[PDB]
Amino acid sequence: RGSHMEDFVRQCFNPMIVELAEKAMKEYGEDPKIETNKFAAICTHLEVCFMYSDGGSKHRFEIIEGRDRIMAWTVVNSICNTTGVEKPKFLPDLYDYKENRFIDIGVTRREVHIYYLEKANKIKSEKTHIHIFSFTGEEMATKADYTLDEESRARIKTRLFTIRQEMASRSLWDSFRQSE
Ligand SMILES: O=C(NCCOc1ccccc1)c1nc([C@@H]2CCCN2C(=O)CSc2ccccc2Cl)[nH]c(=O)c1O
Ligand SMILES: [Mn+2]
Ligand SMILES: [Mn+2]
Repeated sequence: RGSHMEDFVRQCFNPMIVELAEKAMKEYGEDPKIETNKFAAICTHLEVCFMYSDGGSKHRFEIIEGRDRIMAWTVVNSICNTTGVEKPKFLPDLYDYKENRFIDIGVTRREVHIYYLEKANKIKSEKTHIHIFSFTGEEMATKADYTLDEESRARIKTRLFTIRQEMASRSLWDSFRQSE
């Protein structure tokens, strides 16, 4: 069974993002052909993480999202055993070598604070920085420290709203928004 959402994802995101999202879902035992909204969300979260890491200087961020579970944890352990930073209970998305902290990036279709509360209490790791992006152009980071300059963040917000328009143009946005 082939959904309209599945074919939209493959034409909307670059193949390296799609392949990484596919491997991500399969590693956790879900199939992109059925759980299509989830497939779209993982591609989106991946692209945002990559744009985010592109916003700093050359080698400011270590990218943890997009790796297999074991090597991701391997890099985290290396980062911790070299900077003394506390070991997060859950896999973060990046490490900021400049600010010496892990970051978990969130992309939500809800209000940015409704999702922030859940992502905070769920991680409970007081050390891991949180940066939420919404599909409506709103953002929220811990301690109002948005890490990057405004221009890098604005590019992420533009892209998120483009994805929203393209889904809505294809009548997939409603099913997507009511699926989170
Ligand atoms: O790394 C993460 N999970 C580890 C990997 O998880 C799966 C779980 C099922 C399938 C594939 C990966 C992670 N997960 C969440 C949410 C809440 C915890 C589980 N989860 C979700 O399954 C929402 S779909 C999601 C999943 C990954 C990344 C981005 C998205 Cl949006 N949000 C994040 O920002 C995030 O980085
Ligand atoms: Mn992650
Ligand atoms: Mn994340």
